[PDB]
Formats: sequence, C-alpha cells, structure tokens
Amino acid sequence: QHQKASNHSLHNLYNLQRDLLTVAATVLGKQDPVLTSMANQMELAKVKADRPATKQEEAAAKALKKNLIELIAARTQQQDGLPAKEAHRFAAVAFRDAQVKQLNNQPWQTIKNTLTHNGHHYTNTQLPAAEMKIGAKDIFPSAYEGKGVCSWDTKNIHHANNLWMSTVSVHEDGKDKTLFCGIRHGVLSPYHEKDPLLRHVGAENKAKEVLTAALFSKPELLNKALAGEAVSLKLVSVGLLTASNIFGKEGTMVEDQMRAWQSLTQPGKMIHLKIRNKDGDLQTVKIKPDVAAFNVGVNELALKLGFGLKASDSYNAEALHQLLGNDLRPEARPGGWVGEWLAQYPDNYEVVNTLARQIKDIWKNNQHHKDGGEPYKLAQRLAMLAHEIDAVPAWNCKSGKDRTGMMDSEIKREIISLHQTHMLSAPGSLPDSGGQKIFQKVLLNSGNLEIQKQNTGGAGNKVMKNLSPEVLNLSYQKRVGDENIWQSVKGISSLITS
Amino acid sequence: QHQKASNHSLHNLYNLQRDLLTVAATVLGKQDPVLTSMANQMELAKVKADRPATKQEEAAAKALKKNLIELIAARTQQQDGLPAKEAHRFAAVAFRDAQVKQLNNQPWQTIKNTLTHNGHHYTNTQLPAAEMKIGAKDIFPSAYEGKGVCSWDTKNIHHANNLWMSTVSVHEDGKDKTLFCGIRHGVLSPYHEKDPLLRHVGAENKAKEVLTAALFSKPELLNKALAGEAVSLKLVSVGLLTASNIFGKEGTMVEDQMRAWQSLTQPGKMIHLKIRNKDGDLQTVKIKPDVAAFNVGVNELALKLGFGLKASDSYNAEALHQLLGNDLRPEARPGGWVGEWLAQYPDNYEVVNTLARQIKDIWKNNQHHKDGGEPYKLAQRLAMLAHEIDAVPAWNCKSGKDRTGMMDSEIKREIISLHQTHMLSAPGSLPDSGGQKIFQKVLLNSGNLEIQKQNTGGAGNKVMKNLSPEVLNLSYQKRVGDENIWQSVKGISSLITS
Repeated sequence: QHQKASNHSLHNLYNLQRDLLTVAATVLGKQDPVLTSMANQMELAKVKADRPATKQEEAAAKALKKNLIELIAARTQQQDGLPAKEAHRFAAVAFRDAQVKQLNNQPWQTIKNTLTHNGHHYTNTQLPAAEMKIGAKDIFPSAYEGKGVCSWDTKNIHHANNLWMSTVSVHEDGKDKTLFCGIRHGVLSPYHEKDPLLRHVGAENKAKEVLTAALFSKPELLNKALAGEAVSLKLVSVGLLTASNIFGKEGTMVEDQMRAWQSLTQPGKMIHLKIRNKDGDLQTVKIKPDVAAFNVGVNELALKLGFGLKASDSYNAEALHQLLGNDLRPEARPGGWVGEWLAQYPDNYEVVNTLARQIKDIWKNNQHHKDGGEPYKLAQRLAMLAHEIDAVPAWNCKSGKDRTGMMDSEIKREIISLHQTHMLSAPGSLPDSGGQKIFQKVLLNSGNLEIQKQNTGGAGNKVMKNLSPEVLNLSYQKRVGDENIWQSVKGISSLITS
Repeated sequence: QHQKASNHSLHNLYNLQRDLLTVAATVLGKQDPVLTSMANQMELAKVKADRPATKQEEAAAKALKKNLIELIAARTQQQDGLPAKEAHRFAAVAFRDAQVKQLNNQPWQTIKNTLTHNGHHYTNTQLPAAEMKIGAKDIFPSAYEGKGVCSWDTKNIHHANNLWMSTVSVHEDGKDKTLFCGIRHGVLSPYHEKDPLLRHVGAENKAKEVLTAALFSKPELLNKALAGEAVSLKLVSVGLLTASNIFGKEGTMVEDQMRAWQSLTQPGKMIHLKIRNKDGDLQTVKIKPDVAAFNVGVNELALKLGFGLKASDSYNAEALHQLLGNDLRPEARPGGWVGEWLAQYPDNYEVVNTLARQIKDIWKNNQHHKDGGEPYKLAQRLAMLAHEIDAVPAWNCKSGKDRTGMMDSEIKREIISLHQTHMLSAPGSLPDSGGQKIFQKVLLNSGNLEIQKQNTGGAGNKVMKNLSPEVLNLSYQKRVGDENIWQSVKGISSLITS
C-alpha cells in the first residue's frame, strides 16, 4: 500500500472516489445496492498495494463523476418520468449543490509548515477566515462556526468565497519576526446571481468581509477601532483575471469587483463595520478606507495571444496614480502613498526606492504584457511594495486557489531570497541556481497543497498545463528547474473537471 | 445505389477510398494481398445500395489514411529494421509525396456551369492554367502538358500552385456579354523550402506566372505585346491570410508574397516575360507592371479574437494610397487609379463613385475588423472596383480553394444582383430574400465544388466550421438562409485531415 505512483498516487484517488460516492449517497439516501457494489470494490482496493497510475485507474477515476450523473438521471426517470434532457439538467444541478454543501460542512483549520535553508528556519501559516477570532467567536458578523465557504459556492451573498490570511516569518533570537502578511480570497462577485441588484449587493457584502479581515491583520488598528475611534486603513488589491468575455465571463467579473471597491471608497463616505468583540457581542466600528485596485492577468489567454490588456490598463492607470503620484517617469521622485511613507524618513528607504523604480520601469516598457521568463513580474512587486509602506496587500483569482496559490508561492520565494540581506532581482529574469532551490522548497512546503485538497478534495494546480502548440506555454519548466517537482505541483488537478 | 445520405453520400466516400488505395498501391507496388483484401470488400460495397452515412462508415473513412500509414511503416520495418519513430516519419513523407504526384498527373479541364434567374441566363467558367493557350500549347514557359499543380505541392519552385481564370457572363441578344473576369491562385511562397535564397527565387517565378495569366485575360494587350511593343499592366492583388505566426506560419507567408510583388514593381524596372506564341516558340515581351497588394484576413482567428490586424494594415495603407490617392476622406474626390479612370469621363461613373465611397467608409470606421454579418465586405468591393476601372483583379488563399472559393461565390452573387440595373448593397448588411436565393444558387452552381474535388478528391469547404463556443462563428447560417444548402457546401471537407 506504499508503492507510490510516479504521478497520481493511489491514495490520492482513494480519497477522491470516497468523496464523490459520499455526495451520491447523500442525494440518493444510502439505499442503492449499486452504490454499495462499487463501494465494496473500493474497500477491496483499500487494502490493495499501491501501484503506478495505470491508464485504467486514471480513466476510471476521470469518468466516475459522469457515470454518477447518469445513474442519478436514471433513478430520476424511474421515480418520475421525465425527458432525458430535463432529467440530466436537474441531476447535474442537484449533484453540484450537494457537493458544495458537503465541502462547506467539513472543518476548516489553520495550516502550518516549516522550511529550512542555509541555517535559517522559516514558518508559513495559513489562517482561514473561520479562525480569525478574538475571544471565542470569529469576528465576522455572519458567524462561520468552524466551517467555511468553498470556491464552487457561487451563489453565496453573505460570505467571501475562499478567505485566508497568509504569513511568512523567520525564527531569530528565540523570537519570530514577521516578514510578510497578506490576504488571499476569491473574486468579489457572485457569478450566477441573475438580479443585477442582488449582484451588486452581494459584491458589497463580500468586499466588506475582506476589509474586516484586513483590519484584523493589524492588531493596533483593531484595538483603536474597538476603543471607539475612527481608523484609517490603506489596502492594495490585485486581481489576476484576464478581463475578456470571449471564453468564460471573466470580463463582467472584473467590473463587478471594481464597482464594489468604488462604492466603498466614495469620497467623504465613512464605512461602518460589525465586529464580534471579545465578549461575543456585535459592535460597530468606523473605517476610513482607501483602496488601490489593480488587475493584471497572468494566463496564456492574456500573455501569449493577449486579451483584455486594454481593458485592464484603464484601471491600472488610476491605481498607479493613487500609489505613486502623477509623475511616473522612472527617474522622478515617488509621490502618492509611497511619497507619504518616505517623508517619515524610515530605515526602510532602500528597499522602497528600488521597488518603486522597478515598477515604473515595467510600466514604461509594457513588460507585463509578455512573460519574459516570469509572468508575475508586476503583481508580485505590487504586493511586496504594499507591505513595505505599511498598507495591506490582498490578491484574488476566479476561485482563489490556482492563480492565487501560484502568486502566493512567488511572493514567498522573493521574500525569503531578500531576507538574506540581498537585493532584489531584476524584472523578467529567470532565477539562478540558489533561487531555484528556494523556489522548489517553497512550492512544496507552502500551505497551497492543503488549501487545494481542502477546497476541492485533491491536491494540484490548474496553472500547469503544457499546451500542444509549444509557443502557448507560460515557461514554468525553466523557473522550476525540475521535472519531478513540476509534475508534483500539478497533482490531481487534471482530474477535477467540474 | 441511389438512397443518398443526408450528409456524406456513399458515392463520395466510394471515390475517396479508391484514391487513397491507389496511392498506397503505388508506393507498395500493387503486390500486397492485404490491399486486395479491403479492395475486394470495397468492390463488394460498390454494388451495395446507397445508405445514410452511418457513424461506422464515416469513422472507417476518416481513419483509413492513418491505418494505411501504419501499414506502410510495418512493411518498412519488416523490409528494413528501423525504429518506430524513424519509420513513421519516413512513411508519412513518402505517402504525401506519392499523393501529390498522382493528383498532379490527372487531367485538368475547363469547368462550365449555367445558372438561370428571373428569365436571365448566366454562365460561369473556370479556365485552368493548363488551358490558357494560343495555338496548340499553353502560354507558360514551363509547359503544363495538360496537367496541373495541386495545393499540396508546397515545394514546387517553377509553377504557381492552383491557378484559374474565373468568368461570369450573361447571355443577351444572341451574344455573351462578360460581366466579370478575375484570377484566383494559391499563395506565392513555397512553404517548406529551407534556403531563403530559393524561397525568394521561387516566389519570383510564381508571381511572374500570375502576371502572365493576367496578361492573357486582355487579348488586346496580349496582341500589342506580341507585336513587340512595351505594355503597361495594372493589377490588384488581394490576400486572405491572417498574418500571424502563432498557429500556422501564415505570417511569413505574407511577407514572402509582399516581397515578391515589390521586387517585380521596382521603379523604372522593366519586366521581361516568356510566352509561347501561336507557333509554339518562346518569345520575350516587355511589361510595365503596377501592382496594388492587399491583405485582409477573413478567419475567426482574425475577426473574432483578432490576429495580425496591425500587421496587415501597414500594407493596406500603402495600397489604398496607390489606388485612391492621398486623401481618404469619404466625401473627397477620388484620386490615384480611380481618378485617372474617371478623368476619361466614362459612362461607368455611377458604379465607380459608389464603390469608392463605400470603401472609404469601411476604412474609416475599421468595419473590416469585425464581421457585421458579412466578413468579405472589404475584399469583395476591392475586386469589383478593380474590374470596373479596367485593372485585373486577383485573389489568393493559403491553398487557393477554401477561402478563395468563398470569395469567388461572394463576388459572383454581387455581380449578378447588380446586373439587374440595381444599386449596390450597403456594407455589413445581410442579404434580403431575393439576394439569399441568388446566393444559394451561386454557391452550388459555381465551379467551386469541382475545383474542390479536382484539387483534393472530395467536395467541400473548410470555411464552414460551427465551432463549440457560439461566439466564435462567422455567421454564414444567416447569409445562407438554408440549413440543407449550408450542409451541402460543407461536403466531405471534414474528412480531409491531411
């Protein structure tokens, strides 16, 4: 039971069929002996020795979901005579609903991992939204009660989808110095809500929840706000959607998110938030928000053939003026939020100046429109700069686990590399040997794999594709200088067509 | 033997397998009894009654070519021990070479069709390059001898690929008044030649051949040139390639064609052509060419998601200045070649003015970047205008049968519609009921289907696709207001993966 496969180890599938069978049993009622039939064969395979993933095993696992849908449709027709099209449509909707319910009810817990390199110890922590608590209850108004929201729950109007707080720290002098802390979430718009009014309202509630989490990241601000004083908060939001409606309605997703941020940062408008204090009682606090909203796009659809570049740049221009001022020449002096931070003369000036210069360079040559060996060149630096000047960085994807996970790994790699008193790497450059070793360790020892499994049932990443015309690939083979590690990051991700 | 299928009639396939089997027999040597095995079953199916195209018949025909390649590889390995990869590569090259040879050696003959509408009789004629003759031999230097060049012969450096002269005329007063005459060919560059020097030379020879055909379209000019006098010739060339290298190397194809035209129209450079006179003797004539070269792109790759629009417009700007002058405002007066034609005060002024105005309108609003219901809006008008002002229109595709055939049909429909003393339709407008009837008759009664069969072995058109995301379709369902006719134009075209 231990001869692990080169790809798709038997135990990973072993878990996958059980989850799908449980959903089917829930919808039916744990009475069909047919379900017990392959369940018994599954229990037989439980004690079987681990094997390389034969094509039969992969095909059986891949087609299991479709077979279950067909079985449900047959049961539906027998119980109630319906046409095949109507039964199939109804069965698919019911099956998806049951899966979201089950995935939502499982416990959500913090994830901790340890990484060692060059005699240094780093810790990565992923704190789920259900664990952000002062006292004994989560701070959010609509309580989580130890449960969460999955990326597939696209009709929820009360909660942000996949909300985590990501932290990396290094152990020194018997203490833990925090090196980076950020907020990762899903997109801020409910997808399949039809009423535009409910769509806008749902986006508002989700955005407020992200703001609540960001406030929790700064305990001193949280204490001041709980003391009854209005608090100013600065947030930098980075979206990773391609912003074109041609293939998957990611365009309207973007305007929904941007509209939500605008409605919360209306000038002179003070925002009221509800927070569970240490006594478990809802309490109202007053926030003066300030959000710089970005969207970049890191897909092949945006980098190879190029979609929504013009649409996104209209948003990015405003955000840069908000962040760096009205003069974006690379040799000028920084303004905006960066200028205000530097006016205090902090001992941080070296890193801040370098990051601002590099960002202006990328913007000037439009280097973010291509992937000169590394596609997250602009997003990664925006997040790092935001943390330096004491803002709160937040980034999101469509579902908050694939592209979000990749950007999480990129940021952690750069922070760790910089912590060794180094400088920053140049834009659009492949990592060297030491950087590659850092990146390989990060990709496996970060909490992304557990987030993947928690949110889906299998570990993997959809960013790793290997398309058929070789000019359409994003070049992670070079950034991750290892075939086996690259195949390990992309786990069961190809078997989750859903 | 007559119960025709709704799609893929049995007789069409019936011909297809025989052609493929003949090629395989040629490479092997008509000795393998295995070939005789399914040949005998094929002869058994010869007398069988016609049937609807069952999925088994379509699948067997579709996979026959792959099976034949595998059989050749097996024979190769048995005769000479080679690895599977080497044998497979060699077998594919040999099979393609044999097919091109056989398709080249078949006779090429003129195609004539008759169309009737509203008490009028029209005739469509397709004259192949091997039939353009004065005396008893084709005018081209490297004689065709009644044979031709196929679209798959991509390494030929002596001949233009798929050269035809297309004519539509109406019968009146016991006479035949010519309404339109043009030249359709394949692309002017040899694809797979590796030496850049031979690539440029081959493009030169092909372009000279197109010029020779164009001269033959004007008997008075041909007679003057044969009398020893230098002759001025005006030609308008329209390319229909998308001009991007992302998917299929159609970009480099375009620069090769444009470079060839430039080398023939070098200022002050007089061109010498060889022509077989009425006595079968090569004779040299002197031409003063003048070519306006265009490229538009009419694919989904260019119209829906948009490729090479910027690349092509750099060429189109120069060509328009050559054709209409330096002022392209829609209300200005025409200049360039159009201005010179109008300065003679012809009785043709009404049509010419309308066409020039519409072209400027399309150019101003960039309407050719989308398909507002009809994608050939700019190409079709360029060809019609060229014929009006006594130039020679010529258009080409990658292979010269699919997109070329569709543009052929579009032009014929508009000419016939206009001949009834009407006006021209507005840009980007669907045809009305009468126009739809005209278009339906043209698409079937033009010679395109026979060109398809001659050049490939099966009738069809690759422009008719019906892609899976509905926003990626070119909207011919509306232009051709008939499902059955649309399915008839797209014949065996989907079974010619080659």
